[PDB]
Amino acid sequence: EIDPKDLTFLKELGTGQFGVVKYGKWRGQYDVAIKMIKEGSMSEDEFIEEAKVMMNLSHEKLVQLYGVCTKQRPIFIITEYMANGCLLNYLREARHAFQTQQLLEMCKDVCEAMEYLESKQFLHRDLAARNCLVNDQGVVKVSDFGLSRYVLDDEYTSSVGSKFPVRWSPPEVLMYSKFSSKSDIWAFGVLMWEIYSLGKMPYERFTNSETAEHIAQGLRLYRPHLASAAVYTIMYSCWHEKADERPTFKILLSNILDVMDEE
Ligand SMILES: CN1CCN(C(=O)c2ccc(Nc3nc(-c4cccc(NC(=O)c5ccc(C(C)(C)C)cc5)c4)cn4ccnc34)cc2)CC1
Repeated sequence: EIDPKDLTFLKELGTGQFGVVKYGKWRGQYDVAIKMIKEGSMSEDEFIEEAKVMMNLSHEKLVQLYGVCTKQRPIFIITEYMANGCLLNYLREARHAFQTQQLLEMCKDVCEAMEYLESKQFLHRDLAARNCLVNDQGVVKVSDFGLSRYVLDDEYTSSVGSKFPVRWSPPEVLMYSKFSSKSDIWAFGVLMWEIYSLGKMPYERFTNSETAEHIAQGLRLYRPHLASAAVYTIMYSCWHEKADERPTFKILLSNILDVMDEE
């Protein structure tokens, strides 16, 4: 529990599923992002209880939760600040003129965070480039893991809703609501495709409905030009029709390090 006397609000960063997010300072010293949770957007009591568990998730490649303010409304969520913003927008800026080693490093940053979450049996459920952030040194960190469980917007939480992450979901999520470690693995493969495509929308010429149908028939995203055959094999391994045949994050991390050494 952070005392709100220790927070100063300095700039507005944007608006997300729970409303406004601000940049500010904690204890007059530390840069932070602060979500101001909009009334009616969140299942607040359930979140408040989970926040205690989320304070225990700490890894160099996960956005660090510093604390919450819950003795007031709106609730605040205070995290480490990520100065370069959303990974998706970062990938789409042509000025960065990324080398493919830098793209693989972004995939490794995410895989490390996810290997840690997997070790804690903690699902993200909305892993995608739009939910990763980039710091001032270009390191990518995974953001907002687990928060999907507290969203009160049926367009987001329903498989048939307009905001559901259809293009990052395996067939067993879309057809049966079967969520598992292996649905985050599928989404990770789509995120590597976003990275190597410099932020293209997955299945860029299809609708959400058409994507669900394409994948149910065994077809998959094509290799992005910048991906070698080895990089493509890693992302494609995440999309096996049988969930239990998809790798773990520990295996994907080993595969990525092997490609780094080879290429
Ligand atoms: C190109 N330049 C670099 C970036 N830039 C920016 O304006 C800019 C710079 C830093 C930014 N940083 C952060 N931005 C945010 C942020 C801002 C707006 C919206 C959101 N999104 C959310 O709060 C949000 C996202 C997903 C979810 C669910 C539950 C659906 C998974 C719930 C909530 C986050 C969070 N952060 C946590 C730590 N750092 C940041 C955001 C924007 C412009 C200049």
